Amino acid sequence: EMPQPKTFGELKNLPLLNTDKPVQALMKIADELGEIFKFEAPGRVTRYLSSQRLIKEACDESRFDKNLSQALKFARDFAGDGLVTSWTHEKNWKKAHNILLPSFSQQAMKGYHAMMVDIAVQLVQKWERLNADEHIEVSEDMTRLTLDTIGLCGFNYRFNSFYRDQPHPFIISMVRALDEVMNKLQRANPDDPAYDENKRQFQEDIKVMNDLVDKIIADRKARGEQSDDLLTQMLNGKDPETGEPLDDGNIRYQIITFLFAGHEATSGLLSFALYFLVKNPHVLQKVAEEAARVLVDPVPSYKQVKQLKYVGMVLNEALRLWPTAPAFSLYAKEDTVLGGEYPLEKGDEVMVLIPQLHRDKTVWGDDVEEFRPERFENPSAIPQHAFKPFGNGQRASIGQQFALHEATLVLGMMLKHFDFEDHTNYELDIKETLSLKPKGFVVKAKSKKIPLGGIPSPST
Amino acid sequence: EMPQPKTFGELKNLPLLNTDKPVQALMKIADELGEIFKFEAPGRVTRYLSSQRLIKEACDESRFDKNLSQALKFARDFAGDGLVTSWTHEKNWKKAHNILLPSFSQQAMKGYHAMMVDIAVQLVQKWERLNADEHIEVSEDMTRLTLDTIGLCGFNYRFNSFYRDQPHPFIISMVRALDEVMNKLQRANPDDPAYDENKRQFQEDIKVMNDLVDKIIADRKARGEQSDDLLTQMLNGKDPETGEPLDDGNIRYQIITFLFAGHEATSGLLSFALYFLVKNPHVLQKVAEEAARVLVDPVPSYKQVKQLKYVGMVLNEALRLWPTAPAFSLYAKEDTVLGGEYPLEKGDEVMVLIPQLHRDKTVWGDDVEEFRPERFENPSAIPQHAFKPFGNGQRASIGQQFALHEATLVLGMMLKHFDFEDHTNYELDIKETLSLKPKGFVVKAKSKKIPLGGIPSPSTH
Amino acid sequence: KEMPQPKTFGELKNLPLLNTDKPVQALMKIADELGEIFKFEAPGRVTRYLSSQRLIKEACDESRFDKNLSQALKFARDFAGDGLVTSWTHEKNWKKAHNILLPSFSQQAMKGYHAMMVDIAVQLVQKWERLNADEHIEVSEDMTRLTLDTIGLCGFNYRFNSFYRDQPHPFIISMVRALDEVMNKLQRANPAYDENKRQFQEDIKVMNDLVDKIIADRKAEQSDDLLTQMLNGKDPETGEPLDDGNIRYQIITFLFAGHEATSGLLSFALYFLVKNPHVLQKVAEEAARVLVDPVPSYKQVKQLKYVGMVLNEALRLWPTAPAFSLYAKEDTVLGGEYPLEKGDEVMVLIPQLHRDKTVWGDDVEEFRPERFENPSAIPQHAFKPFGNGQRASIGQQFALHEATLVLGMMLKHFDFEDHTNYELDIKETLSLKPKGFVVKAKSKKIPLGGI
Ligand code: HEM
Ligand code: HEM
Ligand code: HEM
Repeated sequence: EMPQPKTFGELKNLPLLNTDKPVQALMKIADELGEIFKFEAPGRVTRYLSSQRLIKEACDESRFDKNLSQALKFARDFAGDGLVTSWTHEKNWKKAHNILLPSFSQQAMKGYHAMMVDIAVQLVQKWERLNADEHIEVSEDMTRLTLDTIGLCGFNYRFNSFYRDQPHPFIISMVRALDEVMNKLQRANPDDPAYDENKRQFQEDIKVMNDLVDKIIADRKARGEQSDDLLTQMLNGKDPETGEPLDDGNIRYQIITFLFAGHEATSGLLSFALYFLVKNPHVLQKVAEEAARVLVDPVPSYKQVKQLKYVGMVLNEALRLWPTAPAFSLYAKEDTVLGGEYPLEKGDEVMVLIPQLHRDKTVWGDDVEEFRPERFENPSAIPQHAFKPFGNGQRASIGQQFALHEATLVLGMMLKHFDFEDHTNYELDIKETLSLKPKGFVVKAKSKKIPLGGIPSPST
Repeated sequence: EMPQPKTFGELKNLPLLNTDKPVQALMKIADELGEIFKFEAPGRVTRYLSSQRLIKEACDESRFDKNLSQALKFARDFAGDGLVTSWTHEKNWKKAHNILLPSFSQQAMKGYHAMMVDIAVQLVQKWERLNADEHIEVSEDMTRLTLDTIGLCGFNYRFNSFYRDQPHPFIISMVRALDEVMNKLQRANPDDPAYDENKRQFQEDIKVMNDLVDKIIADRKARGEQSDDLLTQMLNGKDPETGEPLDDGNIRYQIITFLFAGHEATSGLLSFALYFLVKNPHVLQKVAEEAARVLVDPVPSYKQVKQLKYVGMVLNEALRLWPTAPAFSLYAKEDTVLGGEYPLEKGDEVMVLIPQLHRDKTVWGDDVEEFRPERFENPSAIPQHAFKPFGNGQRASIGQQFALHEATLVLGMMLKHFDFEDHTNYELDIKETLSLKPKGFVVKAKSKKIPLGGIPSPSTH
Repeated sequence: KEMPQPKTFGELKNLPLLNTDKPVQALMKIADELGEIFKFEAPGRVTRYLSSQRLIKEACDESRFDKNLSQALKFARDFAGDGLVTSWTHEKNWKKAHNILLPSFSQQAMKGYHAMMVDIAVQLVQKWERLNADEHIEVSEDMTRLTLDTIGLCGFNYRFNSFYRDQPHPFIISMVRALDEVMNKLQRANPAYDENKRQFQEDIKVMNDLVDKIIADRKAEQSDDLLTQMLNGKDPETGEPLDDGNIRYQIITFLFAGHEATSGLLSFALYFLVKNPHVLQKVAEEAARVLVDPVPSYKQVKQLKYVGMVLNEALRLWPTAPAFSLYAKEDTVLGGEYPLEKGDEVMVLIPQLHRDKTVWGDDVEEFRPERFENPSAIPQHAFKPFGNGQRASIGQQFALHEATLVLGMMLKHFDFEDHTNYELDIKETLSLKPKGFVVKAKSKKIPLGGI
């Protein structure tokens, strides 16, 4: 039968995930045990998949469907039946999926671009205005950007994260709420009243999110619709098949969903990308060279951002080593046998462990640990389902091209305007929060003295 | 601040004991961390003492009283407020203890002796009757003996375990009930539906125990009392302090208690004792000689058992290395400070780790891992609180003299009648069930062809 | 000099201290540590708990203070509405119902209730007479059967028939579950929780379904009782009767208040007797002497003086509706040292009042019905199991008559054995009841029913 990691009496495998770095623990277990292993808790079993061979079968949508893991179930407390936390079969999924998909089309992306630039220009300028002693808090600043961008592009709301030294009230609540969700996974006795304090913070944090989301609808029926964005679509889009728009309840869920999904992974990507570049200076130089070659105007155009092909590779290779939404969950639609060896009773759950897929030697070669954006040079070469940072099928990220457009534009501007220094020789430390993010990653920027508008850099 | 083993987030230390050898695990942790360490589980905290100097302070009854371990608290589900599972200040503790204590004194042993011999004879003739290729399964047989022995001596009930090749229906429930107790300890969230089958099985096995017990109690009050034994005392004895006898509810818990406590630990002792003899041939020889020197009659006399001095020393040394009831809990009566450095608030719990106390080199020498009965040649030399296989103070084992008489009788008889071969070269594997017992221990006996009670040895036909 | 106050836990304030299923007994332990008064805070609310006669005397001044709905009572409003228990003094339906309903709870009214009370009491004694020798009694379970059936019949001519059911009546499982839920709301910072409102809602429909059946069938009248008064009675002051919505509320209110506290009292009283044989001997002699006929009369029950004393003395130690709330009508100072602003709440902790030594002596924990021999020698506001003023129990005479007749009959017809050596364990459900109190009853073999 299936291998299984260390067991602990009545608790079975449960205590192994009672750590702050659970995905990383699972990665180490996949290394010991191979492509598939059973994971048991009291009353629950899942199987963890780490090989292209098996993950390919799981990605067959006639045999498997999206499952909501415990984390997604918990997240429903604030995100309800928004796109991320719905079952496929729930009415609001196909309904919302159909209405909002055109908001991440080709034509819609060109419309987000000028606003993306507005936030990116703020980041650059912040770093141009640091004093000589000061360093950069990479992950902190990348989060200021990814939020402000989804806020602005999607809902025409300005969080103004760069006008605040502490993160925005809304984003402190959201992260706390996400942390609480990570915690609930670790609680054997959630009834225990020692968690009453947590239960209270969660409920106040959810109230905060919901007050903003109400203030955002205030801005919009008040605005008199200059704007033409995701919110516009939420409110006025009618489902082709059902002919009705989303009701106000779902709309509130989707706004929250897009604010949480739209910033965190993308923020981890930028941080990791910057981390790999300082640790690989020849790769940094090749990126900086592309940025100077391509970004020849004071602000990047949409077409230019598409031309940054090597930056795209750097981003995909960062997503290869550390996908910032590192696992997703499936369930067998009907009885089925997997890999010709493992029967699954209908309803049984599997877990795609994406970092391990991306380290599967029988598809990426023996090179897997080395950061080499050049693997993505001829895309066609890479087998189907060997690379899945954005999930699978109809339940794949609706936010993919947006994330990649945002990250590419930003990273390109960064390397256009700064050289970077790993002044503390940082040792990688990966915090887990439903996402991966480097923790405590700091760098120093040396300005390349290049103007943003007509306005000169601090060469003044 | 105080040492503490590996932690697991919100589970704290709990998973370190989700093994089926938890006490042995605590011994390893003891060796790494020293004489005191803190142990946390969801919602509780105890501290594990392993040195004579700290334990000696915990055994001061003015400062510390018996605490119900998490194991005993669960045991109440079938043992109620019987003697083992009651708090000192529960009304039925003092009451039962006064009423029953004289039934367990050394004087009282003369009156159990014949019935002990009855069961011991059955063991010897079992082994006398094995075929040549067969072997003895030591723990399994010692359990048969010790259960049947307390059954008969205590309540005049014959389990007839030597008439069965798989244990009495009542035993299997009692063992399963005890396994569920073990498991209950391992759960972070009892009341999780995953455990609902376990809970329905506990209830059934508790019905089985109470079934038998109610039969006995009815058969006695109805069947007019030919015997004079524990149950007689329970039904007729009046507590001097109050003038009140025990109530039928509490009698049912007491019978269960004596059935459960009155065998497992004693069974382990004999099994370990035999193991140490077959691993130490010179000791085995000295024991076999005492046996043949002292046990001159066809069946042992009470006087004779008391003269098996070296056999006694052998048993104490087996208890020193592997005390078969290995831990007990205490709680601080008032605020106090342990060893001049550890403050304890009122009600803070400590655990005595007897296997580690019994290895405290400051108190025993460097010898500690070596099996020498001869340590016990001069009792006076052993320091106070160094040796505590039977617990402490007024909450120490009521069963002490019973156990030692049975084991002394039985081991003396085994060595008179047999030689013993470690034919598999057994590597010690210790099973844990709130007690310690050798697991998978087997030997072959070579009959000495000596008659028992006038019946020719069945190996000499 | 700040008011004493037990430990806080930040934003949850004092609330984690009452995360237990014995919260009143918890409050009692706190009043022992901090004394006659303390602040208690929870998110959004604050009271002060009063334990001394010195203060409670003042809190009972109706010109200075008025009944307050505690949080528990407020939650109860979902099913109890503006019924007599759950309504503010100033709500129109309080004084209105109060005036309409009061006469039908007078001592004179008791004569009329007596025959019905007997029909339930007889059923109790018979159940115990009809046990097989091995069997025992679950005291509080059987007392609830009696108290529920009694208010059902006296109040509404409705037969729950609880002694013909092995298991409690559907209505009363819902009611107990409704109360359990009110209890649980109390220990949540916020009432995520929508999930558990559904069960609460099913239980309230069940309660209402029965009430509506009772009211419809009565409108389509041989009976003359509470529901008759509610339906035909007019308020002298206003000249209008209660409306159908309030009547639904009053019935539910009488069913929940009319059975639980009366039941706890009877269990507690039996508990104190089996624990105090000299007192048991004494009641027994009275019951035997006064209850000369198989079926007791009103006259006879009034003559059970010592039984009455036994009941008050059990209410002293364990008053079964153990607290009530007041608010300050105007700015006032309490005890000449505690300023209170208008609107400020206090909570009378009755069990602690009842243990105040400056008023009761050093004797307070002992069970001594002879305390109540000379009732004029009891200071004012030292004894308050029935609340205070115009917002005091309308049910007080009903309960005591019912408990007096029943306890007297039990002692007439049985001897009782504390066969398990029961150790007191008190369960809270907005009330106090012994939990798992069992006894054995040896019949004195005196007939109730002919041959
Ligand atoms: C590096 C950036 C991102 C990564 C790695 C990422 C990854 C993923 C993954 C793995 C899923 C599927 C989860 C599952 O199977 O349960 C997903 C779903 C989703 N993503 Fe993202 N995402 C990113 C950026 C974004 C952005 C920027 C948005 C929105 C602006 C977004 C919105 C969503 C939504 C709405 C879904 C749910 C879609 C559905 O199942 O119908 N994502 N993403
Ligand atoms: C080698 C054999 C035995 C050992 C090592 C042993 C050990 C112990 C220990 C350590 C305790 C104290 C437990 C604690 O403090 O929580 C104890 C208590 C007890 N033992 Fe034993 N015992 C043995 C034999 C027996 C036998 C044969 C019986 C009955 C027939 C028995 C009955 C009891 C009882 C009733 C208690 C609880 C006494 C009280 O607290 O009043 N024991 N024993
Ligand atoms: C031992 C028996 C009883 C006790 C200890 C008891 C106790 C109390 C207490 C303390 C209050 C006042 C609560 C507050 O001020 O917030 C009260 C009010 C009340 N009681 Fe009782 N009671 C008993 C029996 C009964 C019975 C048998 C009934 C009905 C048949 C009843 C009906 C009521 C009602 C309706 C109120 C509220 C009336 C109003 O405030 O106008 N009680 N009771």
